[PDB]
Parts: sequence; structure tokens; C-alpha cells
Amino acid sequence: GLDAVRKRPGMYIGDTDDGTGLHHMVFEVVDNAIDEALAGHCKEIIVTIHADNSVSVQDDGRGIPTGIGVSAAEVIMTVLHAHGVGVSVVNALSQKLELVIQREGKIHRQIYEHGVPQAPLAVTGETEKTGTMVRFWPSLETFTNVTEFEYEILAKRLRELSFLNSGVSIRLRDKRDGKEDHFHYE
Ligand SMILES: CO[C@@H]1[C@@H](OC(=O)c2ccc(C)[nH]2)[C@@H](O)[C@H](Oc2ccc3c(O)c(NC(=O)c4ccc(O)c(CC=C(C)C)c4)c(=O)oc3c2Cl)OC1(C)C
Repeated sequence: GLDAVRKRPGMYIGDTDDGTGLHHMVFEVVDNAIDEALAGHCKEIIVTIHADNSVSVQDDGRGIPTGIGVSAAEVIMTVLHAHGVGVSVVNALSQKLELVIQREGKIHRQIYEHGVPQAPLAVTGETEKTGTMVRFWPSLETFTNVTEFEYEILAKRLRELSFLNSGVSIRLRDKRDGKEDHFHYE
């Protein structure tokens, strides 16, 4: 797993030099979010392009199962297959990834670096909401040439996903210039 995806990134995520793979990192995370909506638990997904060239995806689904050794969420984030290659591949190809889960009345947080957790999933507070939030900074040792996220590419796929999932609200936000969109087609 981990190490092997790192050694041959292209085979799993696509062209690492023309931007195809870069944007598909985002799509893989969104697809995971889409599932929680297809399951009948998620109603709105928010995708954000931060000014430090990172992307975050948040939803209001159940939240990735926590609790145990390692929590079920850590297994999902670090074990290959524990088009959809998983967040585990996205995590291994990110120089930094931030994971936040709201489930069973608690706020859980964890940081990853090139797929390795700096520490175990920790509880940092109470909450009465549920949902998952993943924010990742693409590894510049893997991705070359096109290294910055393009809004139009994201907007194009997010719209098609909206039409194929009538009912789920999808919002796109660019913090680099204030652009924003809301897809909710019929
Ligand atoms: C990357 O994660 C994805 C999710 O991505 C996301 O939700 C996601 C990623 C990024 C963003 C913003 N959203 C989403 O694809 C999808 O979600 C599921 C898919 C199935 C279940 C499920 O059967 C439940 N039933 C339980 O009783 C339960 C309780 C304890 C427990 O140990 C397990 C087994 C553990 C796992 C991980 C299935 C199940 C439940 O409670 O929750 C689930 C969730 Cl949250 O699959 C993941 C593998 C967990």
C-alpha cells in the first residue's frame, strides 16, 4: 500500500504532470462524500479551494466510524482499498492532510503527513452535529508542472455530479478571489 502508491503515483491517480491527477485527488474525496448522500445521510457537500493551494471537502453525513489499537477511521485513511481509489491514496499523495469528524457527540481531529499520522485520532471537544471534513495539501514531490487547482475544472465535474444526484446540495468556493457556486439541479 502506502509506499507502493508513492513509488508509482501515476498508476493510481493519473497523469501527475498535466493536472489530470491533481484534480482527481479532489474528485476521489468528493465521491466518498457523494456516497454518504446516496446512503440517505448527507444533504449538502461543501468544496473549498483555500489560498494556500489546498482543498477541503465537508459534508453532513454520519461521519467516518471512530473508536477502536487504531480507530476504524485510521484504517480507512491508511490501508489501500480497506475509478474510486479511495481517500487512502489521496492521503499518501498529500504532503499534509487534515481530518475532522463529528460523530457520537464529539469532535475528532488528526493530522497526516505523506500518509503517516503524526498522532492517534484525538478527541478535542463536544458537538451535537455529525459529518466529515478532509483538507489536503498536494505533495509537490509527486505533482509537477500544473500544481495549482483550477476552479473551472472543479465546477465542471461538480455540476455533472449535481445532475446525477438530484436532491444533494453542492457548493463550490474559491477563497483566492471570492468565486462561489451552488449546484442543485432539479
Ligand atoms: C472515507 O470514508 C468513507 C466515507 O467517506 C466520507 O463520508 C467522507 C470522506 C470525505 C468527506 C467529506 N466525507 C463514505 O464514503 C463511506 O461512509 C460510510 C460507509 C458505511 C458506514 C456504515 O456501514 C455504518 N454502520 C455502522 O454501524 C458502523 C459502526 C462502526 C463501524 O466500525 C463500522 C465499520 C467501519 C467502516 C469504516 C465502514 C460501521 C456507519 O455508521 O457509517 C458508515 C460510513 Cl460513514 O465509507 C467510508 C469508507 C467510511
